[PDB]
Amino acid sequence: RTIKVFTTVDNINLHTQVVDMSMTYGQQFGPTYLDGADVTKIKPHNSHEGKTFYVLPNDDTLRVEAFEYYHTTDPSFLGRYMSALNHTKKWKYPQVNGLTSIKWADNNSYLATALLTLQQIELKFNPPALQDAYYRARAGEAANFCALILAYCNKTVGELGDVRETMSYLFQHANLDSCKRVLNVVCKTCGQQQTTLKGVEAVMYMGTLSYEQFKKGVQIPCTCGKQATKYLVQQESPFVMMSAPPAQYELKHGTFTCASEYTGNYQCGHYKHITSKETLYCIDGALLTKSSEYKGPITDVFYKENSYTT
Amino acid sequence: KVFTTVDNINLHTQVVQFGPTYLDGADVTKIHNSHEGKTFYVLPNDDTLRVEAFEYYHTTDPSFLGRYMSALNHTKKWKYPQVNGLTSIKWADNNSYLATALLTLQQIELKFNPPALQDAYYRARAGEAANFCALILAYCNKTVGELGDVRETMSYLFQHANLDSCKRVLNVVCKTCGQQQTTLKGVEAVMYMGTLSYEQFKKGVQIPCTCGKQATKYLVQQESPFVMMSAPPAQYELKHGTFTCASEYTGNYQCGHYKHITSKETLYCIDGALLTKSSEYKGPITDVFYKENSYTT
Amino acid sequence: VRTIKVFTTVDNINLHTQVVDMSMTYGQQFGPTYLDGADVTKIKPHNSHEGKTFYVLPNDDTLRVEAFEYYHTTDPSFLGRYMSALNHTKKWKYPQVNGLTSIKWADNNSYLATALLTLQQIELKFNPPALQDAYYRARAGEAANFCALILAYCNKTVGELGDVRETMSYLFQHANLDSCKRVLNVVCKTCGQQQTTLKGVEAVMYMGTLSYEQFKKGVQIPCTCGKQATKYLVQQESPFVMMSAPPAQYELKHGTFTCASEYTGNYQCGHYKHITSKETLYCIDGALLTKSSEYKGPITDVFYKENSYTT
Amino acid sequence: EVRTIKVFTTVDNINLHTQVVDMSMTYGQQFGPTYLDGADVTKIKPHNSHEGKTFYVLPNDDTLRVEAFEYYHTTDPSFLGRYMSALNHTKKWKYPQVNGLTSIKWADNNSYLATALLTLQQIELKFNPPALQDAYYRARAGEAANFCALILAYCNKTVGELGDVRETMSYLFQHANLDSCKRVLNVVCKTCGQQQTTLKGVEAVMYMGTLSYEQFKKGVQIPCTCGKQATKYLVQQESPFVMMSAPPAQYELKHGTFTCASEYTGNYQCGHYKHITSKETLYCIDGALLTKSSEYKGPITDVFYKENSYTTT
Ligand SMILES: [Zn+2]
Ligand SMILES: [Zn+2]
Ligand SMILES: [Zn+2]
Ligand SMILES: [Zn+2]
Repeated sequence: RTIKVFTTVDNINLHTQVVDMSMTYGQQFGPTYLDGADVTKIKPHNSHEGKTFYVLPNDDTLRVEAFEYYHTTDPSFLGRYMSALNHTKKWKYPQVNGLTSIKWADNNSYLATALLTLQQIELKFNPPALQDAYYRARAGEAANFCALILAYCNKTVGELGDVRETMSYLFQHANLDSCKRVLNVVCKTCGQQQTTLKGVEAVMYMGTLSYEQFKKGVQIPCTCGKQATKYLVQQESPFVMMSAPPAQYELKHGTFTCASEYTGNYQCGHYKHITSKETLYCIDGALLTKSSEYKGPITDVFYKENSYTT
Repeated sequence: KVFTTVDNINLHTQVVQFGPTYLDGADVTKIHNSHEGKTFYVLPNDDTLRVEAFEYYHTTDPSFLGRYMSALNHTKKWKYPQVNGLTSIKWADNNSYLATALLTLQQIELKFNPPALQDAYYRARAGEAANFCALILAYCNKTVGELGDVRETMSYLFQHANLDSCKRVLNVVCKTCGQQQTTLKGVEAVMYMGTLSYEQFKKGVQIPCTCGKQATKYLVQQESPFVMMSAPPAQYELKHGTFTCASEYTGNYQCGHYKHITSKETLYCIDGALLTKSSEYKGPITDVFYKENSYTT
Repeated sequence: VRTIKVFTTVDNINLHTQVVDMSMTYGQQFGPTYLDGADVTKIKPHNSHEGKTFYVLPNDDTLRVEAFEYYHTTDPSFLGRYMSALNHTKKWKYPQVNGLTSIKWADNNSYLATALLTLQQIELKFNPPALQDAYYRARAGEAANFCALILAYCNKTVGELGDVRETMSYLFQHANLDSCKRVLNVVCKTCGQQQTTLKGVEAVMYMGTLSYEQFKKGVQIPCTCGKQATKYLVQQESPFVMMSAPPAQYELKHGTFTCASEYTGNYQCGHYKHITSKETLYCIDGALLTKSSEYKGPITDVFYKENSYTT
Repeated sequence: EVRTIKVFTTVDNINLHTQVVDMSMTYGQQFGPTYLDGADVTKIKPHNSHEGKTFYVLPNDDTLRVEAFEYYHTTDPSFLGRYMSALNHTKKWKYPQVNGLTSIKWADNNSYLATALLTLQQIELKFNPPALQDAYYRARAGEAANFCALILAYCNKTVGELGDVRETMSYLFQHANLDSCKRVLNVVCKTCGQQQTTLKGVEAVMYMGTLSYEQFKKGVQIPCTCGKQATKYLVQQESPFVMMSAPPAQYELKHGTFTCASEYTGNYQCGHYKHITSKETLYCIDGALLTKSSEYKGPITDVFYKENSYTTT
């Protein structure tokens, strides 16, 4: 009339619980998952004796362990993650030019480029769930990782994704604490003026794709209206991410690590991944083609960095 | 010496002018010697061509053939693999909605009225479905690449099928205002919006009444070869052998993707060119189609 | 147990006395019930309703007959759809324009005004008494009954796309066109000459050309062989002809025609205007009136006077 | 031998850029697609009067792209094109005032734009893109033609194309500042159990499935994956208005009980929206026409209610 079972939010803590066998797991735990399967409407069939189930964080020690694993506190995180996972484990993640990609499915082009970029920049995620899923994605098993990205960005399977917005969300969960970007500008009405940026904001700029153009200054307007020049004074980070609204722009081999291109219906668009290895490579989900140069609508280009002073 | 047509049945003899002109969905307007005795399409710019066009497509819109050819330029480059015995469409240009419709039409008994459609459908059933798809786009006023709604698409297409043998009778009761029995015919006899479950439609569903109370609507009589039930996408469970086929939609109104579920020996999910078999299927369903001949409560 | 006597009707001619419990709504007792076009199904009777007449739907074998002989439709849904249409058409304006009753634009109704304006310009007689009555009332500036009836007969709802050509065919089926006959000949070089005879609606509508003289001089059409045949009018016995074709730029010359209909705008949710030839050309566009020496436009249907003709 | 004027080009019409035009080359060749007050001038020879006039041009360089990302909050390269094409038609529309609001006399199947436009003057809304916000003020003042063109292009709809009020409010609401809006819902199934979900932003102000906000407070039936009918209700709602939509159905509006609603006559292909607002009594605004009524019965499809902060009992 009862069965012994375990419930967890992070798959490591496993609190014991005694289940009625006359009630549904849902009646007892709220929404409940057995190996990704939604068993909320189900009554114990023995079998589960000894098994472990995923629950949403109902009590206060569950919310703690969940925050410590996912570094979020949204009650609806475990469930949006499983909603998306029901579809992501059905995708197929082939290796492409050494890297783990995703074949087209459910308008995921922006996820495949996002994931191919993450494997070329050196980045380590604080939240234990992310880093574990990120290592498994590197091994060809990126289903958990993709379902985590969708959940961290508040996106459902199939919605329109935006690479810059997707990476902005993830980079806040990445260990970018030690990244410094220092910017100075010439007379507005102030001659010189100096600012400093830290963390996620240090490695991200909207407005121009050319890292060198950014090094050598960009003329942006100033408080009175005089077109001053912003220039990269110093930079300390493992990479930088230059974005800009999309236009015909030319990817010159050996001048950037990787980049993303957006084509097709603007509202439900398509993304392609451009990476520079021996020659320029275009990774398109599962379709790989090589070329000496590239021209297309480029949104966001990725470059590697150690330290920079001008 | 060539042939200009609008419908491919009636050839007008020419020598070589025509206006916007097509040979196999390529815009050869702004331009040989191997084009001898080969048919060309053109836009109807005379009363004889407009009547030929009306008779063949069942449209009087001057732009139909235009948009037909425009769409066909892309759909000729789509692939149409055979999947589980049906013609489907390799994903491209956000066409999942066209694939699901296409896979549904083969599984339900339907007769199109306009010669263009019935002939294009037979080719699609044979594997050459570029014309059928391009007709659907033009009938629905959609361009390649635009996102599409399967419920919308079937409504447009059913407008062009013989469904006047299909009769549906419904009963509604509110506690204050009594009963109202209504007879629906044609397209409204096969399409219902509000719920996915056919059995629940027979047993009553709660809908609002101007009264203010919730009334309850149920199916009294039904004469048709199939029915189609729709509702906003929502997690829903499909059980082998209780339905004919169904559509799943991931995402939202701006950008999403359809897949197709069919019930054979086991549940098969067709996702364009890919097929995965399944003992059960749950996901966000939006349309379910059921076999029918004659039901009376 | 308060009660009153009231009348229930399907046609507002044959009235049936009923006694109604006042503790029960009209809906419980009759089904859908109306009082001068207003849904009163949810309400219980008042003292004041007393010998008033109420509209119901056909809910017994005897009522289904009165509806048939009055509307010439067996379709059970017909009276309910007419009432729903009437909720909005009673709200439409029916101003006079140039001796004719028209309809101020509303609810994508441009096709109904062209249809109505045409009907007051051609001799025609409807069989269904309901239609005939609504028509007379239409001429008198009270066309709401008529519009609701056309909608019902054409299975369209308020605001939907209408089609002047579909609309008129529907109606003509409800007109006495038995004294109308047309004869045509098709001569193909390969196949020969065959004559067919047309009786009824088929006799007064052609779908190939807006030009009635052309139909007399012959028009080219497909032939079962493959060659363009030529079909021409040998004789026409009818009060009018309606010539229709897919819309094209086309010139309406003064005095050569009774009236036409123009179709513009988004083809999927389009606009119609009415062209009628009097002392000058008059383009009636709902409430607005224009007057011109000539007219070029995308004409969709042309109406012509006719009594008898032999080529 | 040579002739030139000085025009301004812009993307936002705030950052004017001084340009000398070779009066031997159409604005097109010099600038690319160029517009004057929504009129395409790509391939028209310049004029001598065209001096000092502000010209709109496509963003064809990094600086303008960013001037235009800050202004329209969209990076779609066709935005200006679609905005100007709409604009050239919406400047020809009439903007009569009905009942103190800016409406639109009917043309080009614009009824859905008028209802939306009337609705946006009665609900507390703030837009994030300066372009919508800037046009919004002008629209209230009585000059709404620029606003209407922006709506058209933010929604990817063209003049004359049939529109859907609910679809358009959704698009526009994504550009509203709605992060201080929060909705807590609770679903209860006899079999499957209890689950509470929270919504923010647009998802907190729009609900589809019922017209009545009071039912939503009291409980609406919806299918559950178990197969039973579950019950959902408003635990906690916090926003200045709420929006309730249902597929159009005969339904009664009652004075004082709401802010405004939309009536729809037609089907999925051709249709007409009307507007209803609750002031001293009910007012049906049909573009230009105004007609009064004590109570309103018709095919309602969207209802708007005012809100402050509501927590269930
Ligand atoms: Zn200054
Ligand atoms: Zn009721
Ligand atoms: Zn022949
Ligand atoms: Zn349940």
